[PDB]
Amino acid sequence: SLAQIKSLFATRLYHAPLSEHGPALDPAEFAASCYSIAEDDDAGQEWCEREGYPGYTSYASLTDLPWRFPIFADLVKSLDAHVAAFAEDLEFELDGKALRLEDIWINILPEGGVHGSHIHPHSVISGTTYVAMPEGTSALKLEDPRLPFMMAAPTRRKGAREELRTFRSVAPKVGDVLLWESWLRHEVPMNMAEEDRISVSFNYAW
Amino acid sequence: SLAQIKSLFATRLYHAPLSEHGPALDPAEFAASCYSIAEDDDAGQEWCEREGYPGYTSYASLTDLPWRFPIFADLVKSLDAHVAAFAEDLEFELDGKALRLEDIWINILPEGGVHGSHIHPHSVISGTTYVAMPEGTSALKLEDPRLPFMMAAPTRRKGAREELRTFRSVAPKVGDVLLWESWLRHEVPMNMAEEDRISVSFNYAW
Amino acid sequence: SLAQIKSLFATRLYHAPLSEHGPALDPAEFAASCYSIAEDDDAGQEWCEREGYPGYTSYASLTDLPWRFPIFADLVKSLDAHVAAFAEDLEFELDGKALRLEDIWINILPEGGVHGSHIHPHSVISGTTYVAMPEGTSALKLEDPRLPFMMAAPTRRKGAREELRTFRSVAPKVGDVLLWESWLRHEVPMNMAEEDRISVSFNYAW
Amino acid sequence: SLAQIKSLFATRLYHAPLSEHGPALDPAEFAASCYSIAEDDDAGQEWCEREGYPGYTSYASLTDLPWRFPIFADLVKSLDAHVAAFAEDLEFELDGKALRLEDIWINILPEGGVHGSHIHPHSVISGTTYVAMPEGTSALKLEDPRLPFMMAAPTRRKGAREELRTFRSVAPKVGDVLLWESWLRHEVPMNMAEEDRISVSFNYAW
Ligand SMILES: [Fe+3]
Ligand SMILES: [Fe+3]
Ligand SMILES: [Fe+3]
Ligand SMILES: [Fe+3]
Repeated sequence: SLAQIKSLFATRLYHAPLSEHGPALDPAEFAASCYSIAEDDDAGQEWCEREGYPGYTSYASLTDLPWRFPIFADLVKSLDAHVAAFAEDLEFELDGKALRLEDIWINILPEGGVHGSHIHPHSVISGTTYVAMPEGTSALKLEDPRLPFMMAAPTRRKGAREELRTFRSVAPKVGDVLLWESWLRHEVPMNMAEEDRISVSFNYAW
Repeated sequence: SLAQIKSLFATRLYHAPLSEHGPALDPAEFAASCYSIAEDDDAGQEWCEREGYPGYTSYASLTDLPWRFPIFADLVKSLDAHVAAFAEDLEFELDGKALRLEDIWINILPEGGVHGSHIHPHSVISGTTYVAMPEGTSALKLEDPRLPFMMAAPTRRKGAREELRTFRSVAPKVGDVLLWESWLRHEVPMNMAEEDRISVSFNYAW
Repeated sequence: SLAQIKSLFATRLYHAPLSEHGPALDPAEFAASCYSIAEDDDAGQEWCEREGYPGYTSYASLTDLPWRFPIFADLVKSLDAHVAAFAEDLEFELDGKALRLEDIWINILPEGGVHGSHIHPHSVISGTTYVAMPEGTSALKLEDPRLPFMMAAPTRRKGAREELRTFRSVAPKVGDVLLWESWLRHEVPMNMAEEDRISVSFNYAW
Repeated sequence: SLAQIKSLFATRLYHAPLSEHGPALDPAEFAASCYSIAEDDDAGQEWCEREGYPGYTSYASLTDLPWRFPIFADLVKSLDAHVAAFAEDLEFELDGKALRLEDIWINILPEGGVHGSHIHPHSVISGTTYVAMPEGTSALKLEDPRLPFMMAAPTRRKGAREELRTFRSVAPKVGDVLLWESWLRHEVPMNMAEEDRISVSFNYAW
């Protein structure tokens, strides 16, 4: 035999321009629409304040964005195709049943805003597209799903083989879309800029 | 931006001939020694029968194999170097402190023997070298550590990108050594041959 | 001292007489039936041999036991109601959408048979009903979902107090049903009784 | 009905008055001290700003609080004994080898401060002592180690019954110590009181 060391059980991170598919979205219309919706949403504004929610999110107040706003139906038609390419990369056996949009929402993170580590319970693919970035810094940090199984293990060198690293930081530009499997833990670092960081996040189910 | 999909958080499986390092072991002496030890070990033989242990294991009866048997000290001197190469691949930050042998034991799996899925609690590297194989079939199956986080996810196609597969089966030859991180779940498929499958398994701590 | 130690995030295991729900089911007939169907099932017997599976499962060979065998349709009427009571205990938000049977199979574990550690991927509630239990005969043995998080911890003394143990064994009587959440790992230790341990296992999805 | 639902594999959370162990420690002096050390700690203040950390931790800047500040040496004498009582409850096999302090740090969380979800990698017992708690002020909130195993399950109604919840909030009083196993995920929700929430957090290893 020959000595071999093999990579197994790898997580895949998908990172593309939104414009890789689906109809075109105007970035100016895109940002302005996010703002116009958030400003008309008294109920979501109050829930954020009561719940101690760092930014604005539309998640508790608005459940039907693509029904109500052509630009959001347009967005979901791109996202649909991005999720299809990704389900393909991930080798999902879908039968006759594509992944479909379960939830979709706006975030507006002002300066000083942060979102603590979490997963999206009961979804298959989750993701975020970036509507306005600030335009440093990292906007997403993904944590190794095996981290809590690694308690007895030495910490790892922060070396140049990215597949061995324990956290992965992502620094998207406006227009980019990120996708991942929903069980993956992820955090959103503090907005250090004075301008808002606007993004749209979403869950796809099977 | 360019569309990219990246592999993250990968498990590494190390698979080498034992003879890749350390002093040479005679395979005939190696097998015969395993047998001679197991046959003199009344206490381990009785514990196996009482505990409903599929084969013979020396694990409960003999804690000091390398102290008692030059061939086992020889083996540990090879294994020491195999574990060093692997800790290097895994990018462990070890300070001034190499991984050292914690436990080491013989298994003799007769026809019809199987070992159910398990991990090795409280170790860093675990592994097995193969002393006598039978010489079909698969002797080790490794399970994706993320399997139980994948309950809502479609099953995956059994395709040709091994890093996306949910189980990995390993079919070693005599003389091979396998190593993995101890939190990784692994099972030993039934010995379908009539001859015993003899192996030596071990845990390294930090 | 005002020191309090609270228990949180406990895994629930449901245990009831089968007869508390559903049509009357005679245990002597029930045993007789499982033996009878397993005898005719050459496919099953052969897949078992081929796949190195100890004893005897119908899981690969036969797929609609409830529709074919009236006594399995009665069993399933009972399971539904047991499952519903468990979901009530858990207390899942079900809409008006009751969990339904997804698979059900017969196991016959002879003297010396073991069934290795495993979960039931992609199910919500999993469970077993006990058909013939020699003359003890092997427990179902449950494993702590947290075990792989525990690698840095010291070992726990079988401080029993069956709350602080890594595994939990159950010796059910004939006629009992056990249910658990499908992510919960479990095995069947070696049947050391001369007679067969017969059981029927199943999964429920939403 | 003879139906039983048993609780297994429960996570333990220890809660006691700090004063039940160790030298006397005055809470007014204790508060005064934490404020005082945090004020001098420009390094800490600056790392915080730089690293987008809300409020104020000493964890990056100061590394031997017990040796430098007598009141922290007294605190630690107390923690040792609290930890030992918890290890006794757990009941780890410790040899004659008591778990010892590995790190300890001051947190000061102002109005609007949050501390994101996280574990304490590579520790055995982790915990917090409460120093100034406005005028409620944020709970410590604990997350079910099993959450990522639960992706196929329905959502659970805040059926409280603080046994079946995915998170568990604690509102401790000034002078309380809380301890948990270091793999347990937890966060601090937004401090909504105008005044600072001061606490001291620590890890113990074997
Ligand atoms: Fe998220
Ligand atoms: Fe093993
Ligand atoms: Fe099972
Ligand atoms: Fe903490």
